[PDB]
Amino acid sequence: GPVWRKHYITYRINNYTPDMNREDVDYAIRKAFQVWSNVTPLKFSKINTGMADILVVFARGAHGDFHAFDGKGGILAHAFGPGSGIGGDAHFDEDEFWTTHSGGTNLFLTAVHEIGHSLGLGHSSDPKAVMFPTYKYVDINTFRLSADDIRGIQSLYGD
Ligand SMILES: CCOc1ccc(-c2ccc(C(=O)C[C@H](CCN3C(=O)c4ccccc4C3=O)C(=O)O)cc2)cc1
Ligand SMILES: [Ca+2]
Ligand SMILES: [Ca+2]
Ligand SMILES: [Ca+2]
Ligand SMILES: [Zn+2]
Ligand SMILES: [Zn+2]
Repeated sequence: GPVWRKHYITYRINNYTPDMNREDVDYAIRKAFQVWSNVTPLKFSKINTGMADILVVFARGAHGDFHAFDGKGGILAHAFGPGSGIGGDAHFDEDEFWTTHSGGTNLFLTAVHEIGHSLGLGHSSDPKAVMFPTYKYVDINTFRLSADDIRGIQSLYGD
């Protein structure tokens, strides 16, 4: 339902999981945003200080937003749809072991999914869609949004 009422969107990574190298975390997030900017008019800018539309945070259990994480497994992360304050923010359960590839929960793939929510997309029934409600691992270098994912994000932002 909610949508960002602009095309220039900013994000900021509040903290970094010790699971990965700082650079790998920044890259995974940057790449996830580009997945969406590539098929819409949306342009994402990363800020290292100041307010951002989308705040990326790694945390375990209760972290202040009333939706406490649940330990290893189960919910891996969560995000809030477009809106002020908490709206748009993407949180990742530190109790998961974040990885660049298959050695655990893939940050890149998870981020693409969560940012979809940050942009206003809900869950699809299409098993091929990244917005499908259940996590799935695939070779990150050959990852591609499904036609359903594209249709959904373009009906919201065009292009
Ligand atoms: C080719 C790769 O395909 C993939 C497809 C799906 C996923 C994937 C990644 C993470 C998760 C989760 O951690 C579960 C998490 C649950 C909470 N959660 C939300 O934040 C949310 C926002 C908007 C609508 C519904 C929900 C919702 O149920 C949630 O649904 O965000 C679930 C699925 C990862 C990769
Ligand atoms: Ca969890
Ligand atoms: Ca926000
Ligand atoms: Ca961790
Ligand atoms: Zn949270
Ligand atoms: Zn989801």
